[PDB]
Amino acid sequence: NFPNSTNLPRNPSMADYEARIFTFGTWIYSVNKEQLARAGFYALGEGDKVKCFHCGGGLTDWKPSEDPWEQHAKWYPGCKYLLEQKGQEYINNIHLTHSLEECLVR
Ligand SMILES: C[C@@H]1CN(CC(=O)N2CCc3cnc(Cl)cc32)CC[NH2+]1
Ligand SMILES: [Zn+2]
Repeated sequence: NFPNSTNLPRNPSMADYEARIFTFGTWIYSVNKEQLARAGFYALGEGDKVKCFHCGGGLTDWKPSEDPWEQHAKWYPGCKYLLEQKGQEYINNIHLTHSLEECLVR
């Protein structure tokens, strides 16, 4: 499914932080639910799988070192919610650092 790159959220029912919070329930996982919700994510009830309310972008297998905002940027760089909240300069930073993380191991 293609990532939503318009200024209009794919899932408007999940546009409020509070609405997103409710989707998690008791959350055992490596990453903080509040932090996820702040980064636009709501839980699907399929392990730790989350989707952004805006771009629709899905992410799973959250490691303790993985930051919701950085991951959002890494995998869904066209997301307009991300651009609004963080700005393009943060977005470019994250891409630069992840691209440079690759050439440092490769
Ligand atoms: C949090 C981090 C996410 N990472 C990538 C990931 O989960 N991706 C890459 C694109 C994609 C599409 N659809 C789903 Cl469901 C997941 C996903 C894996 C390690 N943990
Ligand atoms: Zn998004």
